[PDB]
Amino acid sequence: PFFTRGRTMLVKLGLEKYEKNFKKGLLTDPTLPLLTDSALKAANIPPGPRLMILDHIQRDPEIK
Ligand SMILES: [Cl-]
Repeated sequence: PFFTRGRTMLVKLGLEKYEKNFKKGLLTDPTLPLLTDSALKAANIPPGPRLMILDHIQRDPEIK
């Protein structure tokens, strides 16, 4: 599976520690535009980082 775009976002946000969480929950690159707070919660990502991720998806034009 492709996790490279998700990695790029996390590095940009200083949240690379959650690469594992994405891989574990199968939050592959095609899921990036679809990410929800519930999905990230199921991936064991704490509240703060959830906000930064969901805000990045809403703003980055390179997120399909
Ligand atoms: Cl929580």
